[PDB]
Amino acid sequence: AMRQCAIYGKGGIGKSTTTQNLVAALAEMGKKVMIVGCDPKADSTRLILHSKAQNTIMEMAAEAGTVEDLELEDVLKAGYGGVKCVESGGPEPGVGCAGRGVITAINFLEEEGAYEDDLDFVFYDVLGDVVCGGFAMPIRENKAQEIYIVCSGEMMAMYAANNISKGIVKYANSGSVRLGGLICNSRNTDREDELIIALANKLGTQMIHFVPRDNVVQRAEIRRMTVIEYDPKAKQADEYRALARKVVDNKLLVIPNPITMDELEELLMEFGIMVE
Amino acid sequence: AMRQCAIYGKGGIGKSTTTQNLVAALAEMGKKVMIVGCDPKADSTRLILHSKAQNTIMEMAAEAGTVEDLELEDVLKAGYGGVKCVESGGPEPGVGCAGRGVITAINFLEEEGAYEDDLDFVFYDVLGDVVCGGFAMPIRENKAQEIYIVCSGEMMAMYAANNISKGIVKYANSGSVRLGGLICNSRNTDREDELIIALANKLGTQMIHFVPRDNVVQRAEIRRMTVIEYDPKAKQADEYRALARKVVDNKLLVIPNPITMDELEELLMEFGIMVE
Ligand SMILES: Nc1ncnc2c1ncn2[C@@H]1O[C@H](COP(=O)(O)OP(=O)(O)O)[C@@H](O)[C@H]1O
Ligand SMILES: Nc1ncnc2c1ncn2[C@@H]1O[C@H](COP(=O)(O)OP(=O)(O)O)[C@@H](O)[C@H]1O
Ligand SMILES: [Mg+2]
Ligand SMILES: [Mg+2]
Repeated sequence: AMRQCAIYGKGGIGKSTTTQNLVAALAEMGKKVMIVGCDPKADSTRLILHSKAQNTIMEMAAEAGTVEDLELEDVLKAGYGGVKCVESGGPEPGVGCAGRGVITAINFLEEEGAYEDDLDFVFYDVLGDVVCGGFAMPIRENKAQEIYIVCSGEMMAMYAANNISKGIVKYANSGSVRLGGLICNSRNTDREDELIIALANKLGTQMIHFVPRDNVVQRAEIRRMTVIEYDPKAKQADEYRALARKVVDNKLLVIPNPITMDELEELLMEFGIMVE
Repeated sequence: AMRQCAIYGKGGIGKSTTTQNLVAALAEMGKKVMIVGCDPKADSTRLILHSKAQNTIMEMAAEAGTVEDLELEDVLKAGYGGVKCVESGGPEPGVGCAGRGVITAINFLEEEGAYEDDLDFVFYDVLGDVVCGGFAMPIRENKAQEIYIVCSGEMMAMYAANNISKGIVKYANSGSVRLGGLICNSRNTDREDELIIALANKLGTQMIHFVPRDNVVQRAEIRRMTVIEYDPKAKQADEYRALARKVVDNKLLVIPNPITMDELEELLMEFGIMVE
């Protein structure tokens, strides 16, 4: 068995930092993991690979001729802890559908046998500001059974979590895509943990971990590493280890209950976020 | 003549707050303005209308039968300062292309004569996290000649500005869509103004205004108003008046020079943003 997990959330919320650090912690534990980057920014694997980024399947297929001319062994790259990494890529801005590369990439990985029995986890790192095209494909086509949404007390981030939840509900009649939890990536605001707990309860899920804001992240990323590798003794490293443990142990996978904008605004008002 | 302007930027960066306040300031000056919401969040006009939000063209067309059964006089709503407001709407998450409603809305407004000679400005408030489908249509189809990108010292916000700039370049062979400036919506970080000035210079544009972070925004929005209407004497009101004046006076409209990720990272390093 392997658990197929997707990390969604609005742009800049911390998807790639959280995913790569969570996955590093999983590898530290002895799990075999593959990360599939599904965001056109295409830097979802650089902290595992110690790299600027990673050349994308779309780029490599164009240089090879067709995606069929690509070999999996040429595409997947292994970094920290043996974690395997691939990037989908996507068309340039203003050219065709921004998510088109996700479809190409996931189909290529499936056809070429990338989902080997020995894997314990696959994590897709997916752009979540729109839920359509290739960005909806992991949900629509039943590729990621466990969705974890990174958010924060920011209204836009909670709105994005609600939108992603609506996409999960839309496809609940087939497949088995479920909401696994919210991950609060802290903005250092008061009662933010309570706010995301309350949001999760309304959606029917849980807040699986509160990730503190910690500058060690920036120092590790300047050096192209996860915090796990950069400073295994850092407090923030233990935070990512706690998140990884709870993901491993998680058994709550639900069809969520999306909320109204009135309910979102009520949450914000309640927890005094809108704080000096 | 009327100037057609579009405000782009990543989600949550301040597009709708900046646009509605800038437009309120323009109306305060005696300009006639229409705001066209091109973001599925569909709350781009609520501060002008004193409202929860506004029912969208997609919603209204569905209740009427077809978009042809809609009357412009039933769709456009006027609020503060006589500013006219409309929302595109869009499909629900996981259903079809998130930008499809923008195309329907802009074509409807054009066909039904919404662009009356008496208008001085039209502002489109456009989702900018992907540059495709209906979200690219104001650039691709030459609807907004002046693009202003709201950003901040956040790497994701500068990345979005660069992506939008690439879309402008892609369509520069026809039409007249140009980059008019960057608007820095402050995150209260050190040297942020200098950083966005430097980014603008690299792109070939300017930073037309630095908008401070000010809690008066939240207090005005709780009451469904712009700061301009809520507290005309607020310092932040004068900030939006300064932004509006500079937009009125702006004559620099360029085909931008998108930069590499290396250059973006260099900017971040230079201005010590990555600050305690
Ligand atoms: N917990 C954290 N503490 C400090 N900085 C963080 C944290 N999480 C994310 N960041 C920073 O926020 C920025 C965006 O995070 P990233 O994971 O790239 O977002 P996304 O992938 O959702 O667009 C990065 O500069 C990263 O260093
Ligand atoms: N200059 C500012 N000072 C204080 N709060 C701001 C400022 N600009 C935006 N905000 C707040 O940031 C949030 C997002 O702004 P909004 O304009 O809705 O973003 P977008 O339309 O780009 O998604 C809102 O809660 C708004 O009150
Ligand atoms: Mg990312
Ligand atoms: Mg908005």
